[PDB]
Amino acid sequence: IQNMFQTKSFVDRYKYTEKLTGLYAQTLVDYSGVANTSQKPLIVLDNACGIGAVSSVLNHTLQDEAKKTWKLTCGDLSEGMLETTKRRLQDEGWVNAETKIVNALDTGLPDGHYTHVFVAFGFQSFPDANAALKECFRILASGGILASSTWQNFNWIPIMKAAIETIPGNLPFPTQKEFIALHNAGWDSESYIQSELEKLGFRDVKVIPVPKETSIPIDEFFEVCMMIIPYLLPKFWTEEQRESHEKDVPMVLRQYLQDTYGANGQVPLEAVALITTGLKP
Ligand SMILES: Nc1ncnc2c1ncn2[C@@H]1O[C@H](CSCC[C@H](N)C(=O)O)[C@@H](O)[C@H]1O
Repeated sequence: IQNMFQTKSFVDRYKYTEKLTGLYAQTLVDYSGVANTSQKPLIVLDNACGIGAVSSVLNHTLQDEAKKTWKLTCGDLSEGMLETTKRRLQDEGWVNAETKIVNALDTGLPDGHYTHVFVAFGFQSFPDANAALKECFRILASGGILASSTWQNFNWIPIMKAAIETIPGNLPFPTQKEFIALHNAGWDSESYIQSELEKLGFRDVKVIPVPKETSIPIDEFFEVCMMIIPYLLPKFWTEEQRESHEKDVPMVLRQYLQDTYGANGQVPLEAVALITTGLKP
């Protein structure tokens, strides 16, 4: 049995999906205070780092003096994700950085080691977010900061649903709220997040909704859809529906996007992410 995040097909399209998660990488780094903090040296984990969105921002945002003494660990469960991150580390010239297989549910990392742990769009992807959150608390030093981003709303699932509705068969498709809660519910709620962090002993917890709007060419948006739809069909369609229609999804998506946004058009991306910070005493 495969994990979706470890398949080459998924990793290879993730650069298009990073156009969506990357909307909040600068937000998360800047809201964490890592560029202004009194903690020194910086010991940073990019947890569930993907292809390195947060790590890339950190390397472009932090002072040279701070990078002389910091250590950055880019952690992920997926060997394929880390292979891509490692190429980016080399290409962008990150300093004092390393990739490492890190299971967010059981990191193997030391108690009280990190000044900062970033979890950019990980908690709604982990099998159990609470276990991952407890690990974050364990591995942070006194005074350490957890900074996370999670989805509250976004328009791309509704766009895909509208495309799917142009197929005969009245085919099911998740709502945004269903999609974001497939693994862990609650991470679209400020009050849930605050309560969960506080129950573990985090203090000074802040949860801020941040709206973003941009646009992406239809051909790049198509790749995002193609990365996600195949993992939803076994859950939302019957076997007969898949036999009848799965092969038609690419054409339907192309046609919907061209018809709606233009043959050389741009898809509006609109989202709200919750940007959470908490302090370990
Ligand atoms: N148990 C686990 N431990 C660590 N990473 C995990 C994990 N389960 C899934 N992941 C990783 O979680 C990531 C979610 S996508 C987010 C990637 C990146 N932080 C960004 O902002 O773009 C993927 O890279 C996936 O491989």
